[PDB]
Amino acid sequence: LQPPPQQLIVQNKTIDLPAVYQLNGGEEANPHAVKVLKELLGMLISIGEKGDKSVRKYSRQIPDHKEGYYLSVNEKEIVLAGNDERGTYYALQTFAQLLKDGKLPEVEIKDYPSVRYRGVVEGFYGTPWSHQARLSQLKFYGKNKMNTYIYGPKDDPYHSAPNWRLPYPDKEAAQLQELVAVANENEVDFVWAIHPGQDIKWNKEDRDLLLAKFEKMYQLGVRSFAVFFDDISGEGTNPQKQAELLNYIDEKFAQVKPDINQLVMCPTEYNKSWSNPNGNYLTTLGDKLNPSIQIMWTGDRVISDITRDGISWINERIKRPAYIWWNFPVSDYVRDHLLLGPVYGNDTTIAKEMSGFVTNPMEHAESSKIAIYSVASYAWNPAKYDTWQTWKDAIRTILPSAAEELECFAMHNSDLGPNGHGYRREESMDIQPAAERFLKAFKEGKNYDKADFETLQYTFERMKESADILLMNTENKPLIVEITPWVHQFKLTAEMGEEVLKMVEGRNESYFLRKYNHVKALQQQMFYIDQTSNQNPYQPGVKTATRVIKPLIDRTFATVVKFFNQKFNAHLDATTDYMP
Ligand SMILES: CC(=O)N[C@H]1/C(=N/OC(=O)Nc2ccccc2)O[C@H](CO)[C@@H](O)[C@@H]1O
Repeated sequence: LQPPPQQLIVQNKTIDLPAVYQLNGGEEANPHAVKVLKELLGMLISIGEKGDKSVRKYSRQIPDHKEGYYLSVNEKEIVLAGNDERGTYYALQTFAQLLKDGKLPEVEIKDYPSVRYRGVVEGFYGTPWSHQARLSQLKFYGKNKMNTYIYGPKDDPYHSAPNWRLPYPDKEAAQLQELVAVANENEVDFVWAIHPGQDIKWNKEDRDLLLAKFEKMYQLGVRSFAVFFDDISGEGTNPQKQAELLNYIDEKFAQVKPDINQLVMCPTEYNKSWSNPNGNYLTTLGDKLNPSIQIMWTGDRVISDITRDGISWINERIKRPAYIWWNFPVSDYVRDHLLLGPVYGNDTTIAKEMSGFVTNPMEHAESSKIAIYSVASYAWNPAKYDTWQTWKDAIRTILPSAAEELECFAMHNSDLGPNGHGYRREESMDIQPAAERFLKAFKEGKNYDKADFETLQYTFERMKESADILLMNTENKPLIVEITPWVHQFKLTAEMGEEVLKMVEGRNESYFLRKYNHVKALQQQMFYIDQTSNQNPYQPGVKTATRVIKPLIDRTFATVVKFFNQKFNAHLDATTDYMP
């Protein structure tokens, strides 16, 4: 079960789905919950929210938390009872995972989230997600009990400057409506952010243009709103004025409409390291900002994990629980890397200390679903959060037809490499022991272990199988299109590894020289891809398996060439990263 329920009691009995059933509460329960139930399928099934006639028998079982639910399956009846309408929907999300093979286990579940707001902020620089991608995301949040989507792509001119003031054109507008209607159906809060800080005038006019923009987004059906003040310059940075503006928005707008849910903001100082030692900023905000208004926070740095010391430090100042904006798996400062590793580093005991937890994803929507599924799991029930297990579960969910292959590829595409934000991740941990147990031996003339060589050749053989199976998969075509330049580079990396190992078990000079020449050419092919694919202006190219595997292959090539240049006393160039 993903996310893991707060409480679960499992009997050993399994039951069949009923061919003949009695629906009680169909006309009372959340229609988005009842339409899933009718999708999924006499015997009583009881469905509703606390207060509904149909679940009255059970109100003591339904947890007293928003988005909570009680779910029961046994011989005689099935209970799907939420504390609120969203909790009935969530009961059904859990219910659809229990049901495998037209069969259910006998179970009892009490569930609710540990964090109030959970989801995704599309808040990266680079190509905004396509519309079909966003639709896909929204159903995905639904399924994973994520209830927040903050739409705020830095590169949308109608969200950022200069045209935050201007309403969307008709087509973009109608697409934003559809999205809103899909979010609704999937129990997600579509949160429309605006980013006006860079050119805003603290006058009546601009503050009214901002309200007139919000009003227009309201007419297309938006019910939650955010105001972003990050990465801006000038008079737009004064916290008194931000507070007075957001308070104005809260009182003249959010408090005047019948149904506005979230009102969020992003401070100009949004991580410890970016907060002015000598200044007033964050405590001014915590003092002056209406208590209902959320304040976003990235950690001790732009890129960073959320610790207990870190969350306490910000909470003391903003006088409320920080709303986490977690910059992972975002890659907009390492656009030549894919970050498909597990989600970890965040303290699991601090749920009470945060209002929300959102992930800034990659411009690759589907590749992002690995972290998004994991963040969904972490924020719902952090106490039961299992990094590695959820990661594998994410992969099995995205790509069941080739899960083993995506896991292989994803294991070796996790690290960021050195970067402007100094943030790194584990990579290729499984094969690491063998890697070093080879190269430390090899370097100083010491004979390697059979089992190390074989694990490495195994590794390389498996990378190739994985890459080729992945390129040809039609179950998740959009995922495959995103990752294809890296699947190619990943394969040349494995091929180069095999050929370098053949140089080590190197039979005879001519054979040696053949492999030598094949290596130099495989490397030229990687430069070719690195210089023709993904040619963005920031970090052009395609890097893969960079933390462990490429340096193993590189360092080993230099070494065997070196040993040949002593045995036969030769000219052979010992480098690989020569440059065009
Ligand atoms: C709240 C936040 O993270 N804001 C932006 C953000 N801003 O980062 C910086 O401004 N970094 C930076 C700027 C100048 C000098 C050093 C780092 O970082 C994220 C990941 O790069 C972006 O996706 C976000 O849009």
